[PDB]
Amino acid sequence: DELERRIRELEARIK
Amino acid sequence: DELERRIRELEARIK
Amino acid sequence: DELERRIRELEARIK
Ligand SMILES: [Pb+2]
Repeated sequence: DELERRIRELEARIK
Repeated sequence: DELERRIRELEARIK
Repeated sequence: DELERRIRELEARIK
């Protein structure tokens, strides 16, 4: 969930 | 696998 | 570590 949380944050910004 | 897929999408959108 | 490194590169790139 830590890695997924960081991916979520990147997605929030980029996507 | 699912997280790799999402990382690939992010990378593609930067590249 | 491979996926974490790729996340780190994305985090660095958009900063
Ligand atoms: Pb890159």
